[PDB]
Amino acid sequence: PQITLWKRPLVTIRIGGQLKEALLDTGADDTVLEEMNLPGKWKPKMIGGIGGFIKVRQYDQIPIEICGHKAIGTVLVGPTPVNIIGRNLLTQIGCTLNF
Amino acid sequence: PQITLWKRPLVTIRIGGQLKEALLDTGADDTVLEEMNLPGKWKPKMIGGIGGFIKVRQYDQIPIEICGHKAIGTVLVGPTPVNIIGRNLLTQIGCTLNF
Ligand SMILES: COc1ccc(S(=O)(=O)N(CC(C)C)C[C@@H](O)[C@H](Cc2ccccc2)NC(=O)[C@@H]2CN(c3cccc(C(C)=O)c3)C(=O)O2)cc1
Repeated sequence: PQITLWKRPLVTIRIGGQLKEALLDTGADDTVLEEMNLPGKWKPKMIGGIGGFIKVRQYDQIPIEICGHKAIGTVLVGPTPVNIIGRNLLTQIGCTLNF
Repeated sequence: PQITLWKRPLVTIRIGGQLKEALLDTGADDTVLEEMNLPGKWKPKMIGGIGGFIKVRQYDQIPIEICGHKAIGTVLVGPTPVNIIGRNLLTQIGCTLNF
């Protein structure tokens, strides 16, 4: 789809058979999701944002289907204010900015 | 133009004879610029992201040129690491997300 920006670019994602809303976030290097359980090994990581730095858990090679488009990659889980899809997965689903 | 997201979507902006690089950020409701002493009236505001909140100063009707495209609207000025062009201005320069 083409998505205009008069509203937040919120889409439905499927991850581990669960549906969530997440924000398509071109200003985010990394995809960060709110607290949830995912299987497999994770590694402790810290990441910065506008308000300071937070601890997250890093899960690798996680399938997410984002508004119908399949990605498999890194998902950080932690105290993000909202589920964000970052450039690491936006590139996988072919997402570009156009004007 | 079309901007892929392999790297951060940085572009040159102009705000009164300051040229700065800024993120075209679909995950940002509002435009947030690094500390600068803009003329005119402003109001204090708090905005939240990863790590928590920062205090910003909200200026209205500020003309900003983004990649040669004209915009004018609200800009929030405060202690951000990066200049962020938010949805309030992205719409004015005709920016969409596509995949
Ligand atoms: C009301 O208007 C608002 C406008 C913008 C924000 S936001 O910036 O918190 N953020 C909102 C989002 C998290 C829901 C926009 C993101 O795109 C944000 C932009 C950004 C902020 C600070 C530094 C870089 C980018 N992105 C992020 O929070 C993360 C943080 N980040 C990053 C990467 C590397 C190093 C850093 C450092 C050193 O801070 C940050 C990154 O790539 O994405 C909040 C409110």
